[PDB]
Amino acid sequence: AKHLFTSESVSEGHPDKIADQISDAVLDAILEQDPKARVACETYVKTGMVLVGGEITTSAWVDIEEITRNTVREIGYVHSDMGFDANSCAVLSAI
Amino acid sequence: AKHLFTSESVSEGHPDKIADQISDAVLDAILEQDPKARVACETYVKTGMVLVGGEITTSAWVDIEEITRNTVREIGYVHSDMGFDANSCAVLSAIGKQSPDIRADPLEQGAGDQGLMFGYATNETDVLMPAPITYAHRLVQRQAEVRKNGTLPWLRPDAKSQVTFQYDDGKIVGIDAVVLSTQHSEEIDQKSLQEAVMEEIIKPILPAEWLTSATKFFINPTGRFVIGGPMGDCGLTGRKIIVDTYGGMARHGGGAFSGKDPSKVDRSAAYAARYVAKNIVAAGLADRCEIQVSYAIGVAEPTSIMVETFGTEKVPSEQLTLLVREFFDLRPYGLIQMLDLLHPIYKETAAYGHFGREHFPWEKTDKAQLLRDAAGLK
Amino acid sequence: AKHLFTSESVSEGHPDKIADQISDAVLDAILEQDPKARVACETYVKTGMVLVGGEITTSAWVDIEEITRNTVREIGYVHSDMGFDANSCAVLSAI
Repeated sequence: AKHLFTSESVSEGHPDKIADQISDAVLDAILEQDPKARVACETYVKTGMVLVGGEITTSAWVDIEEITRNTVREIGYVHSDMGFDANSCAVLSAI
Repeated sequence: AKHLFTSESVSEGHPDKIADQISDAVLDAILEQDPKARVACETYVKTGMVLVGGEITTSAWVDIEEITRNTVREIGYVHSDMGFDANSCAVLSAIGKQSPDIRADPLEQGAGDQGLMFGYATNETDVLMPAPITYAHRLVQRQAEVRKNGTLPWLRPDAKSQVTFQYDDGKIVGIDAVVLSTQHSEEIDQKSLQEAVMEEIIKPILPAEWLTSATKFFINPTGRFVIGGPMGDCGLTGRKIIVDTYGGMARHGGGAFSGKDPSKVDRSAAYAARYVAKNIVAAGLADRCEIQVSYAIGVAEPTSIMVETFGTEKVPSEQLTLLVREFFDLRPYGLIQMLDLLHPIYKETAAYGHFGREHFPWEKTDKAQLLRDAAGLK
Repeated sequence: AKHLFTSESVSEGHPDKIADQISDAVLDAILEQDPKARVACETYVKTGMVLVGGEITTSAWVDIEEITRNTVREIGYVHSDMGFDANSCAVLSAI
C-alpha cells in the first residue's frame, strides 16, 4: 500500500511568515501590559511597506513602528540589497 | 539705507522637491498622450513610501509606479544607505481617473477654481528676476551638477542653500552670509567636506568681489549629514512654493504649481502674470512690476487686475492697467493660447524654480516692443 | 491711484484646512502631556482616508485615530452624503 505524501514549510524570512511574526509581536507586547486585552491584528507586507491593522480593546500603550522594525531586524533584513530593509521601510498603522 | 535680505533654495534631493518632481513627472507623462487632460496630482513622500494621489480626467494610460521609481532613480536614490531606495520603496496610487466628456466659444470657458496669482519682474538681474533667489538656485544646482558628473562622488542628493545679500540704496554691495547644507556619505570627514564644498561649489558660483572677509560661511553647521532625503523629513507637493517663484522678494498667491495641468488657473495664470510682468519691465515701462490676477470659479474674465510699479513707472499707473487689458488676454483659456502651455515641458520646471530660465514659454519677451510703442515711449 | 486688491479665505471644512486642524489637534494633544516635545506632523486627506505622518520626539502617548475622528466630527462631516464620514474613514498613522 505504498503512497507518497508531501508536506512543506517556510522559513521565518518568508513574506507570509513576516506578517505572522509582526502580528504576534504586537500581541505579545500588549499582553505584557494588559493580559485581559482583546487583540485582532492583521498585517499586510509589501515590497517596501508594512501595514499593521486591526481592532484592539485594551488600556495598554504600544509603539507599533518600533515593534515592527525590531521584529523585521531580528529576522535579518538590514539593507535594501536583500530586497527589504527594516530601518528604511514604511510602517503604516491602521489599528 | 543698508539692509540685509536673505533667500534660500533646496536641491532636487529635498523631500519637498521629490514630491514636486514626481507630481510633474506624472503630469508630463499624461500630457504626452492627452494634451487636453485635466490633472491635479498630489504626492506624499515618507521614509519608505511614496503616496501619489489626485483626480485625473483623461483617456491616457500611465504606469504611476514606473514613473515614480524612474524619477527617484534619476535623482540619485539607489540604495538604503542614503536613506531612500528607488527600487525598493512602496509606491501607493490613490489616483481617481475619470472619462473626458464632449460647442460654445472655447475662450469663454470660466475658471475651474478661484484663486490669487502674483507675477513679479525687476530689472535688477539680466533674466528680470530678484538677485537673491537666482544665486540661491545656482548653489543647489551646482551641487547637483558636481555630484552627478563625478567631481565629488561622495555628495548625496539632499542639499539646501541660503544666501544673505547686503543691499545699499537698492543695489547689492556684497554677500553677508552663505549657508550650504549638503548630504554626504560617511566616507568623507567633516573638515575635508567644508574645504571641498567651499572651493568647488561656492567659489565657482558667487562673484569673488562680493565674498569679502566679513562674509560668514556655514557649511554643514551641525555636523555629519549622511542619512537624509525622505527619511529625514516628510515631503508633500506644494510645500516649497516660495523657493520656486521668487523667494521672499515678491508676494505670492498661495497656489502650488507642481502636479497641476495648464487648464487650472492656479498654475497658468501665475505663469501668465509673470509673462505680463516681465514684458512690462522689458519694455522699459517700469523698473519693478507686480501683477495680481484674481479669478472666480465659473467666471471667464478676471475679477480684478492690479499693476504695481512701486513708484518706478515711466507712464501713469492707470494707463498701465489699460495696456494690460488691451494686449494680454487674461481669460483662463486665453492664457493657454497666448503661451502654448499644452506640452510636456513641466518635468524640468519643478527642480530649480519655474521662473528665470529663458527656455520657457512664459519667459519670452516678445510683446515688449508692442507695449513700448503703445505707451508712446518711442 | 485707484487699484483693486483681492484676498481670499477658506472655511474649516476645506480639505486643505481639515489637514491643518488635524495636524494641530495632534500637536495640542501632545503638548498637554509633554510641553517640551518635538512635533512635526504632516497630514494627507483623500476621498475616504486620512494619512497622519511625521516625526515625534516625546514621552507622551496619544491615540491618533481618536483625535483625528473627533476633529473631523467637530467640523461636521458625519455621513457619506456630505462626501466624507468621520466615523467611517480610514485613519492611517505613519508617525
